Amino acid sequence: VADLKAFSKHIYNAYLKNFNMTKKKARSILTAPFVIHDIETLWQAEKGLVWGLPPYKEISVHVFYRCQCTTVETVRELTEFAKSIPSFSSLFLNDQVTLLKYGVHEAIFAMLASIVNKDGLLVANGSGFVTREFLRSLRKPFSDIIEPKFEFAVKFNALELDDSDLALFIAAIILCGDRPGLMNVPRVEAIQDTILRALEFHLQANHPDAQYLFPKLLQKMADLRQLVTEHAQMMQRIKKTETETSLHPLLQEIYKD
Amino acid sequence: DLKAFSKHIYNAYLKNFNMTKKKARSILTAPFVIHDIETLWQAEKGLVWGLPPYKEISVHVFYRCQCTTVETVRELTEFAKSIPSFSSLFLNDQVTLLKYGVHEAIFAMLASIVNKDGLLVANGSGFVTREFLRSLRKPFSDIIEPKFEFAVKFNALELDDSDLALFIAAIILCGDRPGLMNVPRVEAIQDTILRALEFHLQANHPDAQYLFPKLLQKMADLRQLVTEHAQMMQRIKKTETETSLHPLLQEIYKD
Ligand SMILES: O=C(Nc1ccccc1C(=O)O)c1cccc(S(=O)(=O)N2CCc3ccccc3C2)c1
Ligand SMILES: O=C(Nc1ccccc1C(=O)O)c1cccc(S(=O)(=O)N2CCc3ccccc3C2)c1
Repeated sequence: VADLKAFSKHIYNAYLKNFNMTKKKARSILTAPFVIHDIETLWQAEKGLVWGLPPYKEISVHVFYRCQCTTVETVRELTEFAKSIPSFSSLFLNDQVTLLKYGVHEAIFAMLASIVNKDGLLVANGSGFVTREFLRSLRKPFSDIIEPKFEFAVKFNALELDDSDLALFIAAIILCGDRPGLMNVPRVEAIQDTILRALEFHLQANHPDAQYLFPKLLQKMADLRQLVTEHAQMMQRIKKTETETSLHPLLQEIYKD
Repeated sequence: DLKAFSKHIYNAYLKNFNMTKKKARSILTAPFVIHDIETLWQAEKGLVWGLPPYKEISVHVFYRCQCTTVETVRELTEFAKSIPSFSSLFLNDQVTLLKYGVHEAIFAMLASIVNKDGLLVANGSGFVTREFLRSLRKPFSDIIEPKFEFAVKFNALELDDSDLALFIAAIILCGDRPGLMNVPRVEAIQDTILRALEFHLQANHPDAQYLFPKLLQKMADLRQLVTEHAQMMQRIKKTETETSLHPLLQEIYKD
């Protein structure tokens, strides 16, 4: 219980040091950003009011490129976050990459819930708010990509986790010993079990009255697996049917499996 | 900007490697001499030094080479990370560079702990004789011999630690590695290292002609060396099935 109070605080610092957008910062904004709800307001957002990119093609593809850019920026933040966990950094560099490779999207979808409400999501570091309605209005198969992440984000936010809960949840997602090609599995498993025990102790103190919060959270991790799988499946469809669209090499690398 | 860069790398080098060429040369000019089974046994029992379960002598030496190789991969990983431009690459690119670079780097650094007669082991405490390494049974005797051949020809160039620092950095930040994600960037960093190395060789070795191009040729030689090493490790994995290879080395010899 004592080594676990310490551990949790250490991770919460790695979290606060490395992510530009916390749930605390986001909730206070969501309760002014510039609302992007159509082409005119998107054009206005670009021209200064909110914001290099691959050459212009069309609006649904443009949004698709901005999602990729945001995804990459978050992979960096997550990379720096993980490295800030001493036990992570003491793994072999090839194992670090394996964990990140299979972990990042699950983590990204987990953190998305922080910047989301029923109506849309905060973009460009809180400067803008893209409406969910506008994202459904994009042509197929681009409209299909973001919609399930929303569905998930609403159900997730109902658990009312704060940044210190998320810190440990994210760390658990990344330091997960079931990843294929993992070199030193027992070690990764050991570190995970510590994170999970820490998370669980932390949930008791931080949420005294919330029942079943820990097992519900574990189920959320299973859900994120299904989410990422379904994401990968859709990116295959874009790579095949939308050959004119281009995918950032780092995402190509991740989606490869 | 190149005087600065070189000094920065020389610090990463001195901070990260336990055995420099200066430290080695002064020892090689007392370590405990391992030249046979009795002196190997004596070296183990305290006089010099977990491992995989005992099998036989040629395999034991083979396990100690693996252990040393792994420890150096760590030192090299920390060394490279100590280059800001390296650390600013994507983590998957860092791993690619290290994957294909380390063995070339290891064989380059080996020359520092080697003379005609043998090599310094266990952080300078011991000296294993070349003769004893030839005396090991096949295919284990074949593994180390070419690295020696290379190390003698290499030491003739009389490089100091500050030359090696930049040479190693060049070996690692090499943009010709397969599966490299951001090639132009890696190439840009390399060219800086190579320009630095070249400027540094003029100042550090005013009279040595053709030292820079000869060094470039040494990098091509190391490629051939590593290729031939990989080929031999395939033979041990296939014919010596009872022998075990460290998982990290299994990863590197794969592709
Ligand atoms: O909707 C989003 N962003 C935007 C939407 C509209 C306009 C601008 C942006 C932006 O973030 O710049 C948005 C943000 C964060 C996350 C997401 S997502 O739906 O979780 N995302 C992550 C993985 C991924 C990988 C490849 C392609 C698309 C995606 C989609 C969307
Ligand atoms: O000769 C050496 N080591 C020893 C030999 C005898 C006894 C002890 C040691 C020791 O290093 O402790 C030795 C040291 C450092 C390097 C080398 S090596 O020949 O460059 N080495 C590196 C790659 C590799 C990978 C897998 C298997 C073998 C090898 C061969 C040998």
